[PDB]
Amino acid sequence: ERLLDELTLEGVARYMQSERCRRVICLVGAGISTSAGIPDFRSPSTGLYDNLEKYHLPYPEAIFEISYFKKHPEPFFALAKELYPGQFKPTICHYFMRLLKDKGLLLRCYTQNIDTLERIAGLEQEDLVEAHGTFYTSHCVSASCRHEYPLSWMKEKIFSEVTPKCEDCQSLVKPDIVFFGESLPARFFSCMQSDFLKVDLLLVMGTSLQVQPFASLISKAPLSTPRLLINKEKAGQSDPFLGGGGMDFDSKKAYRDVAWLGECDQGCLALAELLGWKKELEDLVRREHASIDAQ
Ligand SMILES: Cc1c(F)cccc1CN1CCC[C@@H](Cc2nc(-c3ccc(NC(=O)c4ccc(Cl)cc4)cc3)no2)C1
Ligand SMILES: [Zn+2]
Repeated sequence: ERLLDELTLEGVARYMQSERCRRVICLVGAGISTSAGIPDFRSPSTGLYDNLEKYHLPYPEAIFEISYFKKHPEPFFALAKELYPGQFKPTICHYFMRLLKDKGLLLRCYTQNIDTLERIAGLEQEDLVEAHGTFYTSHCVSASCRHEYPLSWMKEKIFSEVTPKCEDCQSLVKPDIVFFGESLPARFFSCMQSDFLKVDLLLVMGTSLQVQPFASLISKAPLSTPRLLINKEKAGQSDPFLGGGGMDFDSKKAYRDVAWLGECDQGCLALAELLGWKKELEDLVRREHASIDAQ
């Protein structure tokens, strides 16, 4: 009747080491980076849209709006300096998906985060769908130029409080995050159309599944595909206030969805431990953290 022998983390681990679990898709959000020191810029405890009074924005979201940025880029870049992370050290959760890659299990990681930590942890561009873009690369905004700049160039401009301009054409250079007024990357839709024909397990980590169209990804899985949520709070259930592919963890009809409630790092650690990967994961994290700490 069902691919999981029980609706628990133990059931997921046994399935993961069975011949049927070949291809894993990860869907990740801000909750996998809060333990790296990166705030969830959508939680209120952060208060992003505060102290923006001096910029005289026609509305708070203008600082992330493409049309405003191209006319007045100085507020966005002042904010980017104010909130620039002190370090880019990926979490146990990020290195868990590097292990998935190493073991040939990672089909794709779809991320809502812009903080580059998936790449630092060793996921390659082919492994990634950065649904909201990334700060890792930046581009000249002129359509006839589009010169690409790395984060180290963009960092120097941001901290020196020099508005970044293209060396070839002197247009603005923008970090590759999807501003309001921009479309999600086409790669998001083309990869979704192919990847979800092939997926054996959906690993949903550190996302409340409230932002669309990212949240709708869970409904693209085949009906048999198990879905494991590792998150501080249960998420993804159908919303009774809207009257369908949502998460069913707890009903007598539940058959494939599992919720592990806690910190993402601790959940990934628990899953790795069940899989026999705990020493591999600790060795990788300790080595990569030491290398980053020594930069
Ligand atoms: C962290 C970091 C980092 F890693 C590396 C360097 C610096 C920073 C600091 N960092 C620099 C960016 C601004 C701020 C974090 C932040 N970015 C946002 C944000 C960005 C994009 C969107 N776009 C959408 O949601 C969207 C758009 C179009 C469509 Cl169709 C659908 C959705 C919304 C909010 N909010 O806060 C501080
Ligand atoms: Zn240019």
